[PDB]
Amino acid sequence: FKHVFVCVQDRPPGHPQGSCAQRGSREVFQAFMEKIQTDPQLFMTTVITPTGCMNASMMGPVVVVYPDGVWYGQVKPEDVDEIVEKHLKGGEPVERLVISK
Amino acid sequence: FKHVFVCVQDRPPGHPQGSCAQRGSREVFQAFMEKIQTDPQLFMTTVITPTGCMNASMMGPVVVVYPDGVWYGQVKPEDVDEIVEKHLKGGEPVERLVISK
Ligand code: FES
Ligand code: FES
Repeated sequence: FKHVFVCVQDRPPGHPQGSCAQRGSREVFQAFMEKIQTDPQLFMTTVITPTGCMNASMMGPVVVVYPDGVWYGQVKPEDVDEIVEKHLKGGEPVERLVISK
Repeated sequence: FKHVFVCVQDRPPGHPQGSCAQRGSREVFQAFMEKIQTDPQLFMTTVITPTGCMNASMMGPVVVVYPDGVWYGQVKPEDVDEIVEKHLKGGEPVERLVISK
């Protein structure tokens, strides 16, 4: 079982740190949701949860995978397939996007 | 390090499963936030994150603690202190409220 948390927080335009939604994170969340179901293997072992700010906004979109404890930053919708394949199915975090383990 | 996720999802009244917010979970979230921000031994090591539905709504309010992977249900605001003391600090999940590990 893996639990994927995607920050979907939006902020008003003057917020210094911006927001993950402004940086494309709702499209990230959507891309995870489109995968996790059109894939039987993902669907029965993976949960995708939208969240408010996880306090790393300037490095967003922020995606966290538990129980592994892998924090990703700068995630694009185009990166969701690699995270699904390599990490959620393969067990190997996508090193280039990691901001914390 | 502990990461607490509190479902704060609301739903319209016809939704069969209801919602964590209708079951008091925004007050649960607020209680966790107040506690962590005012406890010198948690404020540097604990994150409290609000979420959308985590697919256990009839057991709400749903609270999940990672990386432990402890799922709580039926959490009242009045139970937050016990979870903070016994689990977040003490390392012993509040057995009575656990719905999954
Ligand atoms: S808005 Fe996403 S981590 Fe702050
Ligand atoms: S509304 Fe909270 S788990 Fe579904």
